[PDB]
Amino acid sequence: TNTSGSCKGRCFELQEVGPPDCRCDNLCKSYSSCCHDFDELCLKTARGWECTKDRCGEVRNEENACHCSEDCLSRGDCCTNYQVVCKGESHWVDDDCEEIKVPECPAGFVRPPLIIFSVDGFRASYMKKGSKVMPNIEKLRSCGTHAPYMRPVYPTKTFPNLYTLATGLYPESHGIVGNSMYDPVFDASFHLRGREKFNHRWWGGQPLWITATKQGVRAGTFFWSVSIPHERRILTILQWLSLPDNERPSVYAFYSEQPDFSGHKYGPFGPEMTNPLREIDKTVGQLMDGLKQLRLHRCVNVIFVGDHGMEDVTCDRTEFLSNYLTNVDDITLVPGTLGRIRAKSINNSKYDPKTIIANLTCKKPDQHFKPYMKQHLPKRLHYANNRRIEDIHLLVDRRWHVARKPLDCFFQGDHGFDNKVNSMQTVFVGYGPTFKYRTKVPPFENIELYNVMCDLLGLKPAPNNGTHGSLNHLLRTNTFRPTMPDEVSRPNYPGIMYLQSEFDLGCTCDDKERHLLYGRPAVLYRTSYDILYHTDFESGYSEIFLMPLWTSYTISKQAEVSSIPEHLTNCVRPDVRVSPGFSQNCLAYKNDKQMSYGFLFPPYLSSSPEAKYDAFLVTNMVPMYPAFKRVWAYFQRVLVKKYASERNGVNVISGPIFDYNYDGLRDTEDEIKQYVEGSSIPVPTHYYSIITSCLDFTQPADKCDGPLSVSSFILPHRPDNDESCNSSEDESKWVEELMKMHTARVRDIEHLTGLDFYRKTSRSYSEILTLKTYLHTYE
Ligand SMILES: *[C@@H]1O[C@H](CO)[C@@H](O[C@@H]2O[C@H](CO)[C@@H](O[C@@H]3O[C@H](CO[C@H]4O[C@H](CO[C@H]5O[C@H](CO)[C@@H](O)[C@H](O)[C@@H]5O[C@H]5O[C@H](CO)[C@@H](O)[C@H](O)[C@@H]5O)[C@@H](O)[C@H](O[C@H]5O[C@H](CO)[C@@H](O)[C@H](O)[C@@H]5O[C@H]5O[C@H](CO)[C@@H](O)[C@H](O)[C@@H]5O)[C@@H]4O)[C@@H](O)[C@H](O[C@H]4O[C@H](CO)[C@@H](O)[C@H](O)[C@@H]4O)[C@@H]3O)[C@H](O)[C@H]2NC(C)=O)[C@H](O)[C@H]1NC(C)=O
Ligand SMILES: CC(=O)N1CCc2nc(NC3Cc4ccccc4C3)ncc2C1
Ligand SMILES: *[C@@H]1O[C@H](CO)[C@@H](O)[C@H](O)[C@H]1NC(C)=O
Ligand SMILES: [Cl-]
Ligand SMILES: [Zn+2]
Ligand SMILES: [Zn+2]
Ligand SMILES: [Zn+2]
Repeated sequence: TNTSGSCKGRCFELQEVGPPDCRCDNLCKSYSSCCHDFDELCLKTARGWECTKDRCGEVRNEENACHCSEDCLSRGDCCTNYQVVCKGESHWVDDDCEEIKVPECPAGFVRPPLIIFSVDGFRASYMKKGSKVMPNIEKLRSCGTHAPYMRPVYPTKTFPNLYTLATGLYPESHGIVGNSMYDPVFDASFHLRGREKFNHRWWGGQPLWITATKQGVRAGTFFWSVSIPHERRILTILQWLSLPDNERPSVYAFYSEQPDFSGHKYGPFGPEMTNPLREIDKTVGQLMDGLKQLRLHRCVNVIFVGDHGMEDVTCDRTEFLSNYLTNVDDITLVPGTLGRIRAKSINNSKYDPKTIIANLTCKKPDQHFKPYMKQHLPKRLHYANNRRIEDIHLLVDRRWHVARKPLDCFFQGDHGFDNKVNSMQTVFVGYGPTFKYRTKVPPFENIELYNVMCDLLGLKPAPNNGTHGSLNHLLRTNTFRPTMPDEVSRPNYPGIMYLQSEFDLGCTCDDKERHLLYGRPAVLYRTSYDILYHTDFESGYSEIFLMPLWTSYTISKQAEVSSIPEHLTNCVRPDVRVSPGFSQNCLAYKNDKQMSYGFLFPPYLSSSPEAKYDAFLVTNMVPMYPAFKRVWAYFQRVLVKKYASERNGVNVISGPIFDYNYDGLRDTEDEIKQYVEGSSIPVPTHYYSIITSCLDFTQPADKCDGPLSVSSFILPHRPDNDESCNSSEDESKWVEELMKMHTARVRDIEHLTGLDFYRKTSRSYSEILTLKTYLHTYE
């Protein structure tokens, strides 16, 4: 810890120095390890950040913050407006857009550098609403590649999102699950302010700067000390870009605390928000003028990205737990835009999580939060598989806060809500030689950017949650060539091999090209399964799970909906293609006083009364709680036809999911913790459906030319409907709302089932990857 060393010729050095030697890098202040003369040498402020006519051609002065002398360009330390003020050049923003067909890099550069320009709390709508006061940002957006919005991860907080951006991982995977955290194993607490956040034990996965370095690509600093002004951060980046070939980094990051800091105080659209936006734009202009005078403005790839948005949240819109609970002082609450509940540690044996959940469940007619046990949270959130995530979670309504008591105005804005909320959406602009020219791309999730960033730098990405190749349509070149995964298990195609009389399943029945549009799903794990054909549907029957892994069927715009005849209500027929030993039985359901069953292919949509008998095959049967049957029957009887009629037919792929450890991955048979009473029949934790049709709705789903359109859900298989506060009413008043909350990507279903969809289409694989990452938000 020898502070007696000097920073002379070491200001913002890139090589990290360990003890005893003192540091001169930007993180030295944060770790309290700077050399005595760091602030004096490295953080000059004299005469500001802009050149003036009088300073042009000046004699170099060490005291100045930046220089206006003739040697400044070669030294890489001019003020960013030098050539404009002194050499009569124009500002980058005043030039017309010229396509960058190839990188125009100075000799010596191996690849175009990447500059990640990150802005905190920069909401998607600021692009259009603030465009008139942001001309530099408007030029980047209009002449580069932009998305109308980028979806952040849940929680829509800073640390979980910036760390997702760096790693391509969900917060539950990288460990930064919140701005405030408590690890029970460490018995320590992570906070926005404190020295505990500096410990490396909290930060999982592999961030971009580590990915780069491990592959021999030099990485600049991503985290900046708060005391370093934005102008100095920009000048430091430009100085590093002026270094010799063998020392020059290829990846850089800038960070701005704004517009977030002002957003919290004045709300997202507070009149006070114009100044911070003008400021961020001025900083962009400085970077761009700075790159132009270094002849790098047509060589560097720039990413303008946000971490989350900002909502209108006041203290009048606060919900108090003291209005629901008796023991509010006996609980710890992570409050605000989300809620995480923990018991207070000492002499609190009467603490019951079930009582806290029951007392927070549908108590006020206009209640502005909903409690959940973390494993019951919508799967799309990926917010469960981490010990730092408390079991009790409160999903708070947009514009609302949760607090313990009136004890605990100042703020007009906040963020942290569900990542599907409009106000939480952020920005994405890609500008440079590798991005497309004047191109708009569809919205995407920030988990996807890490792979793009690796691709832009020629790196092999570490394993992450992005879908590599899903964002190829953003790039002019340097595209990753994705390949479909190899199918592990081949299917069996059984014929009639069993006699009806061989089946003693305790079942009774008064029975005396079109449906698989995109090829069969590929099974990517080792298992035994049969493909079963029928007039109205096709399935992939699992011998181990004793039910289909998938069921595929097409419903045309004009399909007729029929009812289950009175005499077929309890009909279950044996399937002569599957062994009685590899079949389910009715006696297990009769003996399970809490479990009933349902069917994957809906009997309501049979093409004829004769065809309807196939829907009652024991091989189309799945276990279902009576409460869930209310949801499933309404989906099958009413909603599938509604979608077919609205989308000009639909192709449906339904099936079970098993995720007992809530890690978002397919369970192995040993991970299943519930079976139908005294049977080998596993109980699914969820049920899915993938509903596909033609993007061009003038074309029927079964005769589609061009892109596809999809919507999917992962419904929780619950023994009650406590999640839905109106569940006592008719299903037409609550089932659809439930389903919209549990909307999913095809990719989320793929991880949970070990299946690979859309293997046989007329579309490019890159386009199919984009389709698999699509989330239908209803927002
Ligand atoms: C989102 O994408 C994620 C990434 O792919 C998916 O998460 C992965 O899931 C799998 C399966 O669950 C899991 O695999 C297991 O790994 C076990 C060992 O785990 C430790 O090591 C890995 C790898 O470390 C390497 O990488 C890191 C940087 O990322 C580096 O620091 C290491 O030094 C090491 O380097 C080597 O690789 C890198 C490239 O990655 C090279 O650059 C380098 O040169 C080296 O070659 C770590 O990632 C794990 O990290 C977890 O734990 C630490 C400490 O607690 C946390 O800080 C960290 O945040 C992370 O925590 C999260 O995951 C754990 C589970 O791992 C959760 O419990 C937790 O709640 C968090 O969610 C570990 O330190 C291995 O034993 C195991 O083996 C089993 O299966 C095999 C069959 O293959 C059997 O033979 C065995 O008997 C075992 O049963 C298995 O391979 C990955 O570890 C996990 N990765 C991460 C980052 O979480 C995720 O599923 C996906 N999400 C969805 C929904 O799809
Ligand atoms: C002052 C303040 O609120 N914080 C929290 C976030 C932060 N982030 C960065 N760099 C970021 C980290 C990162 C991660 C990915 C991509 C770009 C960047 C720049 N630097 C400092 C700070 C400090
Ligand atoms: C739950 O509500 C009941 C009835 O209002 C009350 O008796 C009980 O103490 C409450 N429990 C908690 C833990 O808040
Ligand atoms: Cl938090
Ligand atoms: Zn933030
Ligand atoms: Zn904030
Ligand atoms: Zn699992």
